Amino acid sequence: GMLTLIQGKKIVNHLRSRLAFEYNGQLIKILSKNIVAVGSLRREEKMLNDVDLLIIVPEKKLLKHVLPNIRIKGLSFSVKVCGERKCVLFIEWEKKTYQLDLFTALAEEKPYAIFHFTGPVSYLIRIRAALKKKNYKLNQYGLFKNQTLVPLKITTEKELIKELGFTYRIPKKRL
DNA sequence: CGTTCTATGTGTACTCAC
DNA sequence: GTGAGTACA
DNA sequence: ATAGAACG
Ligand SMILES: Nc1nc2c(ncn2[C@H]2C[C@H](O)[C@@H](COP(=O)(O)OP(=O)(O)OP(=O)(O)O)O2)c(=O)[nH]1
Ligand SMILES: [Mn+2]
Ligand SMILES: [Mn+2]
Repeated sequence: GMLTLIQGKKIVNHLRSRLAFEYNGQLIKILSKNIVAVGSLRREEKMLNDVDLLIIVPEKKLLKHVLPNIRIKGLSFSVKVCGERKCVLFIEWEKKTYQLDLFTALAEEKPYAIFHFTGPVSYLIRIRAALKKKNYKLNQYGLFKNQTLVPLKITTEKELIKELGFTYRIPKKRL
């Protein structure tokens, strides 16, 4: 069920105004500023296996509800797997079935989440390997030295990459 | 000593014993 | 409930 | 990125 970069962007553009979740009866819309395209789509690969969306949820209490009660106005989908942090959907788009992957992160995690979910995997592996040799650990939630969050005065992914000590490259060029 | 090749990470969701 | 183990972000 | 191993 493969698709083009253009089809990818069409769908993401369509979902951007339509994602919401049920929170104890009421239907809360997810805001565009908290929807970030990730994976191969953000890396502008000509062909994609799926669409990967990162949702930034504004508080920890809400994690229990967003993905497990995710809603998409006017589009039929089925749920393959679903937990608080990762959700996989099969959506119907123009009489065709496409795979939509949803992930979640808290605001304090945004740049780590983006850095992780942008990929590619081989780039994650090598960046992390390097940090391990200097006794740091990195993941989707933060940077670490001996079980402790390194507080970093940074907001964007670019700021994080440069803080970590690596060449910043646009997603297309990461490898 | 230099060139080149190779290997490498960290966490989530689900299922199935006991 | 906990923990082993697979599949896979 | 980086470091070890095989090769020159
Ligand atoms: N596949 C995979 N992805 C990971 C892993 N760790 C972090 N990720 C992140 C980086 C990936 O780009 C992102 C989405 O995974 P996908 O498997 O959808 O791959 P991606 O979109 O790069 O390419 P594709 O979907 O294959 O066109 O999740 C991992 O171990 N495996
Ligand atoms: Mn993908
Ligand atoms: Mn994916």
